[PDB]
Amino acid sequence: KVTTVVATPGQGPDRPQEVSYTDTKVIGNGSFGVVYQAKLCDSGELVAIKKVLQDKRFKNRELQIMRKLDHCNIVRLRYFFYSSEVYLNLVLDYVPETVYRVARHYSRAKQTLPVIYVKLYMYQLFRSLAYIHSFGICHRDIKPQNLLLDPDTAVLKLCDFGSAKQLVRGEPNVSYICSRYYRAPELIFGATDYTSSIDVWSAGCVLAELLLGQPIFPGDSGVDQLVEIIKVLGTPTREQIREMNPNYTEPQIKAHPWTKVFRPRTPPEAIALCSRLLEYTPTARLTPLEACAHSFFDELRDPNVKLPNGRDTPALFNFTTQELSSNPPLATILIPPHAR
Ligand SMILES: Cc1ccc([N+](=O)[O-])cc1S(=O)(=O)N(C)/N=C/c1cnc2ccc(Br)cn12
Ligand SMILES: [Cl-]
Repeated sequence: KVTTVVATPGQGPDRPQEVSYTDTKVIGNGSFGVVYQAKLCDSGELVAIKKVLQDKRFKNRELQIMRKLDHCNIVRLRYFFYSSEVYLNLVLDYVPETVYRVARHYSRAKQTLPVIYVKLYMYQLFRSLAYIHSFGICHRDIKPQNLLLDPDTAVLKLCDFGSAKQLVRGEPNVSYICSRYYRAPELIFGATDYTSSIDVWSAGCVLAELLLGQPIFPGDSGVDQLVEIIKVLGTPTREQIREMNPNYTEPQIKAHPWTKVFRPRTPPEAIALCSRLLEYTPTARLTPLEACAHSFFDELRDPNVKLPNGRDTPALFNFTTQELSSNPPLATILIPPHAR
């Protein structure tokens, strides 16, 4: 009925606090681990609790990554504790929806997700990426299930840092790492020297999916995932293949134009954004901050903009100087006059 634990706060120094929660039910049981929902006894606040098997031989990478992060578009680690063969327990802010589930309502209702929500959710995603990439943390599992929503406030929160890694040049990494559909072509090509731009490819695949109503590259297998990319982008050149994976040394299909991929209705600026994210050569793709400053998101910088339910937009321009470090002159576009 009532559970009490001695939990350590994610921020601050290691000063554990007795925490009591109740109304414990299982809301998720997957490869991510087991996830519960619960109500904190002092504030009545809803928390999600993520529980994974953790042997003491190594420090948990996800916990080490979570404790650094403090950002409004990322789910906050409130506390952590140990239980039970030993499990790590992350107590996290509860978020009631996901982009996966929302996109699916619209799709099964044969309805388009309104472009205003496409903008809000994707801007907030890119912002969360700029923040973590500024620390060299690549998420490596950007997909609709990991994008949590409050549908009343339109706030998006990136979650699950269980695949996340601080990438450092020279130290190679594994090529098979995202959800197939959202996997960057360099990864398919077996690059071990990849950058944070793999998250930007994944972001693009989410963007396109929200415009199309269905995944743009629904690969039948690990190998068919590339055949599906070839259909749209065309066959990558020798020059492009070298940039994705230099070791891959050595079939034509022509590029299908970007306008004709989407419905006639689709805003050109949305299309232009897809083309600057879903490039073959990783270094050509936009950075998360450049993406946030793309003209597709100009409506979010309009002073008059509101949500369809009547409320104001969430906090979109309260940038810290840490967030702006990668390209500070983008502040003159990212923070409009009315916000300064
Ligand atoms: C949807 C989802 C995405 C990621 C994880 N994960 O990394 O353990 C779990 C789940 S889930 O247990 O299937 N579930 C529906 N999650 C609900 C939930 C609600 N609020 C939060 C907040 C953080 C995490 Br993690 C999960 N949630
Ligand atoms: Cl102490």
